[PDB]
Amino acid sequence: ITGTSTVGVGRGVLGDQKNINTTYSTYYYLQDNTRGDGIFTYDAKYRTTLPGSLWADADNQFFASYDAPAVDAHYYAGVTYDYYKNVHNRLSYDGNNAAIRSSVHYSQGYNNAFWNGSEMVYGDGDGQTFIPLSGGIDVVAHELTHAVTDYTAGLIYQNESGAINEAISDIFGTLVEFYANKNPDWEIGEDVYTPGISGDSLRSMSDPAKYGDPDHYSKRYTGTQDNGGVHINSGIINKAAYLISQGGTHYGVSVVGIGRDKLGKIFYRALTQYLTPTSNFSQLRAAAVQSATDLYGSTSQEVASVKQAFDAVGVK
Ligand SMILES: [Ca+2]
Ligand SMILES: [Ca+2]
Ligand SMILES: [Ca+2]
Ligand SMILES: [Ca+2]
Ligand SMILES: [Zn+2]
Repeated sequence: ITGTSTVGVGRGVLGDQKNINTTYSTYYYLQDNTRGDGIFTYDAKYRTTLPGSLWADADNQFFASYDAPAVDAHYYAGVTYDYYKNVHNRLSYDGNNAAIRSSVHYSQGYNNAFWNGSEMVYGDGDGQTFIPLSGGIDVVAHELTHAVTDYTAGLIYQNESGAINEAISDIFGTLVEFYANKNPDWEIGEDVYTPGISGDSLRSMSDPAKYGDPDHYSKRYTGTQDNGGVHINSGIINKAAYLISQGGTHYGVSVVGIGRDKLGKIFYRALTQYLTPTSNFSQLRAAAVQSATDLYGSTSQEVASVKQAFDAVGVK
């Protein structure tokens, strides 16, 4: 829409107040003209037709309960844009400031959120398993990182390459949550999963086995469910990434942690310069080792820690 850039106020899914970038033209729309070619948020009105209608509001105040998922989808897409621009010098998911579009209120009682290849889509949850999925900053950044992968390595969504694709989204989802410093941790989806149970989450990067996902290559799922285990076998790479950042001893192998910032630089370089669509876990190890070599030197502690971490999870 063509109009005047302004700032409105509202409340997200968890009840927190935040300011949001909007555009005025008769109505106030959820259109942020300050980031690249724009961030646009649409109402899918409980239907599955996409994208729906650009979100319009009469007074620039978004405190209705129906508004909450749109407030957080719009705001957290801006935070994710800021992380990639400020930390990695990348302008939007294509690297050319492509517009970011998201639709909320998709379907009825839909327990998921996803990047569909053109835009973000978020369900409201059934209220038991999930609350509106855009309330989780790690979920929003996990899904927008799929758009980055699509335009760079292009990892296919099955078998080991799909598991790498999922782990890259959990790694950067987590790094965005730390960047925003929104109560950060190494768990995924704990702000929106099971409102009635405290302390759990969908997945854990520090201890994948807590929820039954593999934390070693010898325990990898080999069947056909979940596209060859893309959400299950990502645990092996997620544990490696946690060890590289934080350190620890895992199955008797000790790793010295190098911190989150270097973890992010190593994996972003691996994703944008060395991974290909059909890379497997072994090729990811090679890409991460080469990336660390490029940035820190072949005889650095950083290269040593990457090698030890893949050794700890049995990936050679
Ligand atoms: Ca209003
Ligand atoms: Ca958290
Ligand atoms: Ca988290
Ligand atoms: Ca919970
Ligand atoms: Zn994913």
